[PDB]
Amino acid sequence: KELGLEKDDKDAIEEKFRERLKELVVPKHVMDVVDEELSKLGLLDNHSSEF
Amino acid sequence: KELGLEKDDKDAIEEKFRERLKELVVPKHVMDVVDEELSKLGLLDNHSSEF
Repeated sequence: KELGLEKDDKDAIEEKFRERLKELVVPKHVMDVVDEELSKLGLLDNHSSEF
Repeated sequence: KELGLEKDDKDAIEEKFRERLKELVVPKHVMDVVDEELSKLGLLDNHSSEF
């Protein structure tokens, strides 16, 4: 975990879409809406069907 | 040294999958899809129903 697998987070998915968001001027409407599901998705377990 | 045992993990399964893929030439599309899903499999528990 600390040395080998230093990954396992949505931050890869997140951050790649953020590379999109930089060019894609998202509306403030959607910068606000997105991060809520983002925070929920970060809370959720890797294996829940809800996740 | 603290693991021992055979590689009786999903990488056995990934390895049959990937040599499979080594013969047939996939589009990079399906390549990246199978790879990211492959890692997600590897995170998944060895016994979970979703696994």
